[PDB]
Amino acid sequence: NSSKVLNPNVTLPANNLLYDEFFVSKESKLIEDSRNNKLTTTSSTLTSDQIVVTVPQKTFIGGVYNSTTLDNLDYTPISYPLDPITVSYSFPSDFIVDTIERPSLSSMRASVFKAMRAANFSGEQSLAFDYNIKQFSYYSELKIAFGSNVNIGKIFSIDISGSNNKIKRTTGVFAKFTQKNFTIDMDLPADGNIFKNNSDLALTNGKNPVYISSVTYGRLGIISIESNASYNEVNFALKAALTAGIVNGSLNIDSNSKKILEESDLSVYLVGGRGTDAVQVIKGFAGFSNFIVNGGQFTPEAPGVPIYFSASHASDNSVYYTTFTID
Ligand SMILES: [Ca+2]
Ligand code: NA
Repeated sequence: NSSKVLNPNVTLPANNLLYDEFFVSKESKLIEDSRNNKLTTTSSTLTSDQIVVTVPQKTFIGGVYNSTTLDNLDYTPISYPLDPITVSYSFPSDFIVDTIERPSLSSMRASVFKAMRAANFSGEQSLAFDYNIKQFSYYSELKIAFGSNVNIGKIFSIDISGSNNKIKRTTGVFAKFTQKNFTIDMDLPADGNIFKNNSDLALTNGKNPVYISSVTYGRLGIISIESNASYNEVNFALKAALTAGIVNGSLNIDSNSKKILEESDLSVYLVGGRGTDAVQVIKGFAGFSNFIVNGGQFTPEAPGVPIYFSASHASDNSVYYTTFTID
């Protein structure tokens, strides 16, 4: 009859939307190999189809939400029954397929455990973090790292309304850094309509339904640094932390870089920290260091958590995205 999609366009007060620098780890490269074997990206316009997890209990493959309710963390569900889904797990060294009869958080967890147990693993996990680094001046620019128009002030419990959106120190740097275990991808619906009773699609008119069609597991951080050191000094120090050796539980970072980060105003949004399924926001280098140091091997019992996801429109199965623009 007709397919309507709503894909947000968000203007940011940045001069550039693309990361200044980035590093891709072997494991993340190999996962994409497995995905492929089996977008506008300019400084002034950037399409984002990856959304960092903000509501862990609702972020499971096959979940269906009103797309206009994601940015404020409401995630209003659309609860009509779904057809069973077919999902593929792309690992660094394997590709595993499963069927989930009734998409739910518990069903995803059970499927993940089964896939982790079945998967072939080759060589040793390197534990290197991927990282993506960008200078910033306004806290709203961190929406880039989250991949969507989230409320940065509420996530980080900071007042950035009005003139407080601007950093107070000389230099601002943020980064997104990840250790990826695997990516789950949902097959397109067999009959073109995710709903078990296809006529329920028409009942979702006006509810802007999107379904979670890809979920990546691992651990993730988004760090914000405000410092009176220079961009090059902060950026070097940040990379030194992210790439430092870990010896008997100690981050073997050079002393000057540690001092820069300790002296800075440093917050990290963490998904997949040890012990918790919740997201955490920490302040200070010590908590950042602890997260890096304890980022260990993935196992079936400790597979990480959902760290980011993609969604698709139920009307036509196209990918849901945010377009970021400058000015
Ligand atoms: Ca159907
Ligand atoms: Na390094």
